[PDB]
Amino acid sequence: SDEFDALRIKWATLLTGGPALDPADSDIAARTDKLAQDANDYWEDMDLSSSRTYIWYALRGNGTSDNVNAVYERLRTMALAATTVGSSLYGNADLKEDILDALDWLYVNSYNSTRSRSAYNWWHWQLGIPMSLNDIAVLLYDDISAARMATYMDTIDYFTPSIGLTGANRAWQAIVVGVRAVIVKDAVKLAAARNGLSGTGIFPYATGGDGFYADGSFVQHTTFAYTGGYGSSVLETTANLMYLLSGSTWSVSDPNQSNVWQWIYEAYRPLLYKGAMMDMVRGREISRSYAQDHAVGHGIVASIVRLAQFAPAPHAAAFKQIAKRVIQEDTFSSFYGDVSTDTIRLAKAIVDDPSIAPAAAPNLYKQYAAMDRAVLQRPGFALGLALYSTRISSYESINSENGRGWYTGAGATYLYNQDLAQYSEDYWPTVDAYRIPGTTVASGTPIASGTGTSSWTGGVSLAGQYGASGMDLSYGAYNLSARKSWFMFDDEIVALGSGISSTAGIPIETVVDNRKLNGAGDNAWTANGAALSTGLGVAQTLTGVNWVHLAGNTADGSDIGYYFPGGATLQTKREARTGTWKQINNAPATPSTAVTRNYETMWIDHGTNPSGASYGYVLLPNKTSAQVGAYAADPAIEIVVNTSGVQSVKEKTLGLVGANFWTDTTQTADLITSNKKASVMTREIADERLEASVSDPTQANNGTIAIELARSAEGYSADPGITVTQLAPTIKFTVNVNGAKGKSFHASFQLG
Repeated sequence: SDEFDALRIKWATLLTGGPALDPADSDIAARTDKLAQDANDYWEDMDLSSSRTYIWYALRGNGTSDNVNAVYERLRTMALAATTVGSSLYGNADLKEDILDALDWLYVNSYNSTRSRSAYNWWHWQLGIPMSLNDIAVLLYDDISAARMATYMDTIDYFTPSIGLTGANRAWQAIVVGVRAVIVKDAVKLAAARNGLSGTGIFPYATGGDGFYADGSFVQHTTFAYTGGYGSSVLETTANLMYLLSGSTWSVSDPNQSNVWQWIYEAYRPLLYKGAMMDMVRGREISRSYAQDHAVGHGIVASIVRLAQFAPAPHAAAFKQIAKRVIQEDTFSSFYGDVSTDTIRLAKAIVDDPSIAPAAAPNLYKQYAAMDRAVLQRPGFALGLALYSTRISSYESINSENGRGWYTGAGATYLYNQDLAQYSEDYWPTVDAYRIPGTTVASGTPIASGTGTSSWTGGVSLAGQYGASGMDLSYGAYNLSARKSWFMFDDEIVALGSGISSTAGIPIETVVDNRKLNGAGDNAWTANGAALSTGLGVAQTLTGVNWVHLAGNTADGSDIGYYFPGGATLQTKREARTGTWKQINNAPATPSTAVTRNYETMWIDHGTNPSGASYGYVLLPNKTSAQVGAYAADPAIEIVVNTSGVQSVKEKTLGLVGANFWTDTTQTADLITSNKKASVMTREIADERLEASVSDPTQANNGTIAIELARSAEGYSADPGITVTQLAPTIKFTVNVNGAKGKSFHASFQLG
């Protein structure tokens, strides 16, 4: 036995759970049960005749990369069923041989070096297939002759001999070259796989393009927020590869590997809510039925569990605590139900260890300036905000996926509460894609996939506790512009809209919300203290509305209140919507089954061709009908301004004042004066201190932002980049935002 052999066995256990798998474990047993079932099902449908022209009639098409890739995945599952302790097919020599015969047939008639490396779809030929093939080779290594292995490994080397791509693609390349290097025992290729992780979009922080950013963002495909899609893939692969190499001659030594720990704390943690990975960072993947938010979240936790196996202190311990929290938090879907057999073994060990306490839940406001995203995490809820700009695209739709993703990143608000299933259970193929919560659009009209012409997108963070975001709207597909802002407080999210103008000749609307209701669609709801009808198929306008309360799908923790300063007229409808995943993901393997879900949808009609139209509402998570009325009796927020020049909100109780300045002209909002485009938030503690945070959301000001605060200070301290020129009678300072990339600068002033 050599070191390569030890690595192959290490990878093998990562795929099978190892020889120590406990058949007595309820979840493990079920996993090995399905595995054998799915294996027998496929094995049962195989054409074993030597005169065969396909392995599975359903997947015939030696040239259709999609079908071929699916054939190898099936063979991988069958190989797993024949090598996982506890499986009723474990050690089945007849199965093992039928798998190897299929591989030889695929080699001769489909996957070999006679094909173009860049033939559609390149991803299948260079990555997808090789990843499945390497696993089969490791699992059935001992039953593979030198002649057979050559045809398998030579082919993979032809398609992917090296690593030179970015992010997930680069990591995928690394794992392909790496596992093969272990199989054929090539120290040079294995060294190269390890080095691949030090490249673009992986360990080193990116300041542009694909990769992880210092502020926690992750981008893939140049301009798309992807922490939860391609981001999940890069984490999974990076984690698996690092674990494999750890402690060996090729163990990762690059010092930047410590960045991986930060990805967990800053890139993934803030975007997870009780097991769900927010859809706003999953790109076109929201259109995949097998990857709804909780299933993706489980995958993220699986990687964290993987890292906990080799990461150094105190990260390994923190990782275990995070995983334990999320596993206990997710009462929607069992974590063990959709992760590898080995993950189950490793996870249970963490959950069953009493010395490991679940980590605390995140509580903060975070601005992901690099990917036009923002998030608020609090006890009982989380709010995700998705924007786009000249830097980040509206939405991605390629390979026939996410066809209706139009407004998923156009000032879209996502509220997470005790109704963990809100965005799962076929939300995406049924929700009205033209009415994404929080957005302003031309009724029933789509927009194009691409970056916008406006740079003002982003926001400010006040010591990571509170914050405000804004997006300068101006669609390219049709005429519509507006200033949209969001102010995040403790349990109030205020949305303001101004300067809403259009010459499109299409009715303009702003979606207050659009929530999936219970199976009967009879969720109780109230307006101004009066109960509203709960029947499905009913449309109704609510005029002079001061507030609305909508009971959630859970007895407690999922109610939502809506307050309208100055009153409003709401257009609403409660209906059952049918659809299929095939409609938003035209892939043949996509389930065509029809599904029906119920929704309560509310929006404000701005009319056709508005000019300077506006809106203002307050989202009130987890308040009962009585509490919403109470709030309306003495609202805690006050709109300071809502013009096209400045939008500001004040929260008296907390002493908070947020203000988004849209032009490069001197303007004032309450105590705040700014000479340029900026996002600002101050917190005042009567006669004690005045805190202030400022950012240049445009990421294009190469000079400064001149701020003045209407208070007299005694002293101060400030982040470098801020220069104070006056404390009394008023506060004056400039913020050097040159190359700041949307970050927030903080200062604290001592008051007299």
